[PDB]
Amino acid sequence: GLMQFTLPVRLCKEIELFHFDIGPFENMWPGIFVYMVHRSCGTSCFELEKLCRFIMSVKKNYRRVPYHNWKHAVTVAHCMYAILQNNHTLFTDLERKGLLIACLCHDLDHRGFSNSYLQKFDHPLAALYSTSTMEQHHFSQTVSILQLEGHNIFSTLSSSEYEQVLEIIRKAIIATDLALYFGNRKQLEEMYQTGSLNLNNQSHRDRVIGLMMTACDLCSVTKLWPVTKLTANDIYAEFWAEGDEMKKLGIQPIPMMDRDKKDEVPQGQLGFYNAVAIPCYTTLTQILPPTEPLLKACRDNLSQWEKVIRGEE
Ligand SMILES: O=c1ccn(-c2cccc(OC(F)(F)F)c2)nc1-c1ccnn1-c1ccccc1
Ligand SMILES: [Mg+2]
Ligand SMILES: [Zn+2]
Repeated sequence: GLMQFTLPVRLCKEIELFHFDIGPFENMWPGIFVYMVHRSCGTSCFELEKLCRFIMSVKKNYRRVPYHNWKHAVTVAHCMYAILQNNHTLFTDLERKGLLIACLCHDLDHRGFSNSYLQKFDHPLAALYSTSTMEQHHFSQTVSILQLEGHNIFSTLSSSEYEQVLEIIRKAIIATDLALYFGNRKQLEEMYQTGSLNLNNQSHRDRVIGLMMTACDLCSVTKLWPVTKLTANDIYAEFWAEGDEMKKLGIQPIPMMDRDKKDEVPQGQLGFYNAVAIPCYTTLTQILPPTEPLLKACRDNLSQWEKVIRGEE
């Protein structure tokens, strides 16, 4: 109860900012997370011994892939933390609890492959879940770890609250399926502009949490340029590995994933910023004005990629 986590002055200050980078020291990430959970929810909301055990089990169940790894997990959790801290009064006690957990677990057991690769490979998980295949697997993994002994960090919740919070987590994790983003943002836009968006409508909160999850998930595009630029190497390293596996199944992969088409990455990023990222953070800013820094930072990077194409780097 009286064991407050603290951080070095630079991290103490720089962690409250959206563009924070959690650094190269793996061993500090658990403490960074607990710090955020405390500041974002309360010193009280989780039992420290249970939390740490949960944190470490979740870490053990991320894999050593170039991008969809433990560092991504914590990065995504941090973006959410920022959003929650800049929208203090908008969210319930359970929402602040479940969402940070949802983000930590959102890519549990990821192997670096898209849902499509599993379909075409005919992976057994694809049999079990036709849509949002990895995301239903990520949620399922979260439930496993939650049921290990000494791991129920929600043990003080009533039966009801427990079910609510696990439903927050489930919907939140499903929403990281980007195929579902496009519709979700379309609807939030029309609801916002036609004035009908309404945060007492649970059906509407669900959608809004979905968009926050897309925002947090994509948040490497909202970092300072050198962090964004370097993360890109990792994202594309998984892509090209998948392309390879596609070619192995006798299927020319889309150029995004073809490592013989490395030269098209800059134009590919442009496309993605215009087609995906900029819309995401625009709409999110409209719904949640204080998240504007994500939009700004995203635009800055879009400009930086334009500069790559023009040979200015
Ligand atoms: O830099 C990028 C370039 C292309 N894509 C991407 C991913 C999936 C489908 C897609 O094309 C679509 F289907 F949308 F048209 C494009 N994502 C990123 C990116 C940036 C940050 N995260 N992130 C990412 C990575 C992997 C998975 C989900 C997001
Ligand atoms: Mg994912
Ligand atoms: Zn992710």
